[PDB]
Amino acid sequence: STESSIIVIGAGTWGCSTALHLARRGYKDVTVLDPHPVPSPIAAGNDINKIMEHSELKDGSSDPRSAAFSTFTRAALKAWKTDPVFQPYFHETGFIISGHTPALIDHIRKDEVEPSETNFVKLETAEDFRRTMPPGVLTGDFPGWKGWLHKSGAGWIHAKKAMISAFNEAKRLGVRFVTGSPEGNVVSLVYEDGDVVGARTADGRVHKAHRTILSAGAGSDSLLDFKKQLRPTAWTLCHIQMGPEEVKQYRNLPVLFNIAKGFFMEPDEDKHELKICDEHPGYCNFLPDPNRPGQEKSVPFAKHQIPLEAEARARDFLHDTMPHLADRPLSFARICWDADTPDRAFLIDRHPEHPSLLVAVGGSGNGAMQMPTIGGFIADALESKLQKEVKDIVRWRPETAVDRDWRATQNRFGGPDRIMDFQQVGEDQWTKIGES
Amino acid sequence: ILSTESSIIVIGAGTWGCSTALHLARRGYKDVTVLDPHPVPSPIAAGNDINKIMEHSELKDGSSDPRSAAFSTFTRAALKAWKTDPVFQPYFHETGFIISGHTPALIDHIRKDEVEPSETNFVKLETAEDFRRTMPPGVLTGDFPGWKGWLHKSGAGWIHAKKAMISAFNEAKRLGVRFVTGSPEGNVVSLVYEDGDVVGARTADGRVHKAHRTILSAGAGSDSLLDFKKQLRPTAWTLCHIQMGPEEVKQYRNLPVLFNIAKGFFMEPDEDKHELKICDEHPGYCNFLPDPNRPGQEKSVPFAKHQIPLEAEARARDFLHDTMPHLADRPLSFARICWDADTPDRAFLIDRHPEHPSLLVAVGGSGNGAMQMPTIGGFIADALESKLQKEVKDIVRWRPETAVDRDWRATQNRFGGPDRIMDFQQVGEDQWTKIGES
Ligand SMILES: Cc1cc2nc3c(=O)[nH]c(=O)nc-3n(C[C@H](O)[C@H](O)[C@H](O)COP(=O)(O)OP(=O)(O)OC[C@H]3O[C@@H](n4cnc5c(N)ncnc54)[C@H](O)[C@@H]3O)c2cc1C
Ligand SMILES: Cc1cc2nc3c(=O)[nH]c(=O)nc-3n(C[C@H](O)[C@H](O)[C@H](O)COP(=O)(O)OP(=O)(O)OC[C@H]3O[C@@H](n4cnc5c(N)ncnc54)[C@H](O)[C@@H]3O)c2cc1C
Repeated sequence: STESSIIVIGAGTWGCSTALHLARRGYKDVTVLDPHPVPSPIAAGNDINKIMEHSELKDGSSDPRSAAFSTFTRAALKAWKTDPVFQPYFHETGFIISGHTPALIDHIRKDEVEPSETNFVKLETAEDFRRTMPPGVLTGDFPGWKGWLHKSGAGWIHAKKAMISAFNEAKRLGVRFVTGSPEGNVVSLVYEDGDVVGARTADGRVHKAHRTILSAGAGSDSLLDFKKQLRPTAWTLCHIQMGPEEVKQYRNLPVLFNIAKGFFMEPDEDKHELKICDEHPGYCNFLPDPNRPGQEKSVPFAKHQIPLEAEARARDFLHDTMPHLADRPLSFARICWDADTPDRAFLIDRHPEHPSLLVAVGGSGNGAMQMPTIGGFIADALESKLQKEVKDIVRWRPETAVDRDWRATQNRFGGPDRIMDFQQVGEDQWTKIGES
Repeated sequence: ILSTESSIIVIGAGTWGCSTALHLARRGYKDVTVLDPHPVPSPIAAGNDINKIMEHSELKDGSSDPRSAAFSTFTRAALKAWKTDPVFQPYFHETGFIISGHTPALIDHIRKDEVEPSETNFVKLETAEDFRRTMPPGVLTGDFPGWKGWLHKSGAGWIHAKKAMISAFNEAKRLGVRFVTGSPEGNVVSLVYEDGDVVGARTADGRVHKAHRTILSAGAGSDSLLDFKKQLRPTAWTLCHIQMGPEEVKQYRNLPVLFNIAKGFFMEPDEDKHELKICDEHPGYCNFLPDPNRPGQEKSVPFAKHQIPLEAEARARDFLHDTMPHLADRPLSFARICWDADTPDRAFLIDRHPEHPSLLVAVGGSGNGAMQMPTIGGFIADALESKLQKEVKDIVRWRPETAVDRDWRATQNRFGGPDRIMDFQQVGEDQWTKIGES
């Protein structure tokens, strides 16, 4: 009931959304635990921008997984446009998806464009690309590039400020946040008679609840045996600081994304920094799995640098698109952790062996744009009224992860077109921003 | 009569006056005085500009006339000196020069007048992409609609005309030339005559400055100190600056001059203030007032202003829309009008006066005088010494017969804007830029 005690582990993208939605449904006793103050330095959703896109599928070209995803993004788009908690942070500037070989371009055509009801604008030449943004922004030769522009129902979101907005509103509606170490740093789930009855934090305190929701992003994989359903995987981002005049052209830009090179989004309003992500299948940090002798398990760590090879990939993206920026010094960089499920659908379900536990994990590279509404679906799952087509897709499904190949590229491209391992990156082979 | 012990007065401490003072000093003239109403660099000198275009072209045989052959002689000498003379060399940037137009007629005029006669090997620019690739990414962003052009890669570029003039002034001073600059003390109001010859100059303070020879090199202002018999038309063009930001400016380096003969040109941002200069091209403004000595006739009279007509700003922004549209709406940081004087054939006028042999005139820059800075004082000193070389001397001679019944509104091979000579007297008081006004 709305009087039952609930604990949410993780005050990131999905945890803050969940807290807000539970408060909105009249839940009176909700406590959220995080080792860090919002926004957490290790939250994937702690980012000056993320991509938001919604596409409806053609009737004749639907499958269950993509139909479920469309249901998530349909709700998200409506909320980004109408919910005052989120509306200020959605910039509906459009979204370009592109590649630079015939194989990549065909893949996009077949998987993204043809199944979709969206009316795309086709971009055939370098001039087509450059004309999508104001003069002086795109200056590159886009060698071999073709792609498609989705003009509306897409853009970017200020994920960090949207998360803070949700946090603030959830507090206003009476949600208690314990965010800080050691008091919010959960070190174990607490079991009694085969069920989860709450969480233990690093201060020794045991927090008891009628329901416990595990929404701690990539860090969740350390708190529960997910039976290989989660792969903690990292991607890489860097910023360039734009100057006070030049930055004024760089406004209201569609997202530009080449699925095997990277993407950038327009400079932020606060620091005037332009973010580039270099696209690749991801880094893992493969260490011995303590519970599975002879096996490996990807284990997150935090770092505000990126591998030199990642910087180089970013500068190659800039060469193609904005070569006037390709030699600019980085003002900031970091690695950023999410977790992939085996099919890269979300994992939102009550645990079959521990029914008081709900897991809400597996953003799989697509969780941030869900922020406004994901907590509603998670609350639905808590209340056993998650609609069936979504439910069946995001169910607990360890049978799909038996003998998982951690080095599967899972429909990502770029760089060496394989999963990379941070254990193979030399200590001296990182960016050194702010070091000298 | 003439020797290096002889007193010389130079009227006008501008582009040509400072060059002349330097050359006289180098040649060992010991008693040289230069007069100007203003301290160097004068605010009304056409040479007082953060950049000007320098270009030299060798002509094919058959494709020159004596006038263009003379001009080539001037610019050949100038180029060699811009690349070598320690006083001038630091201020020449050999970045190249693009000449272009945006109609078939304009493009054909350039082909036949500039390209075909020239020994230069040009790079042809056919497309917008061709143009944009002449400069670093982020600089040229426009569509260049209808443009075609030719790029001249070497033997051309831009000069820091203001700093080069200051350099020449400093070195003339160091070598012992005396500069009287300021008003009234250096503001010459008349030449002084005795026995039908010129014996010096009278300044606004009533003082008479006497010398054995007098050189009149006062630019457009020369026209009010001597009866040039209509050989000079004082004519003004327009420039404005945009202030570039500290990051964006770093791409705008080592740029060839871009010039559309019916729209304008720009040159790269200056090192000190990061200001990007645009000139809108047109046949010129005159300021037509009654000729005090020719009843019923008009005479163009210069005045100074650090604004430009709003119509000129608009033409400059039109040029930017075609080429660098990301800049086309930027506020101006500075603008002014800038005066030169055209002769009837836009060759220079450098000669002893046939009725007053102690007077040498060195005038008529005709839109092409600034690039001559390093060497023009040598030619002027040659004329003073009656040894101006044969390749130029008859082209730049005193020639009032060419100016009889001169049509002041002839466009004299310029294009752009309304394609006619414009009149400041028809520009409304409220129709100027208002930079720096509350
Ligand atoms: C580089 C990069 C680019 C991306 N681009 C996009 C995109 O453009 N669009 C998009 O939709 N998605 C994007 N994603 C994916 C998106 O960021 C994630 O799917 C989403 O943010 C995950 O949300 P989350 O709440 O599960 O995890 P997070 O937002 O990471 O939140 C997890 C929280 O759990 C906390 N936590 C950790 N350990 C514990 C503990 N022991 N106890 C309590 N709390 C704990 C952390 O401090 C953190 O606050 C991207 C991800 C990355 C890395
Ligand atoms: C906007 C514009 C752009 C141009 N672009 C180019 C270019 O790209 N390349 C190029 O080669 N040329 C160019 N020119 C032409 C060039 O500037 C002139 O031909 C040259 O500067 C003329 O030099 P000058 O010494 O005759 O006159 P100025 O440099 O004007 O000097 C005349 C001097 O005489 C002084 N004076 C005036 N009245 C008196 C008086 N009563 N007594 C004493 N002194 C007096 C003034 O104070 C001034 O210092 C341009 C001109 C303008 C207006």
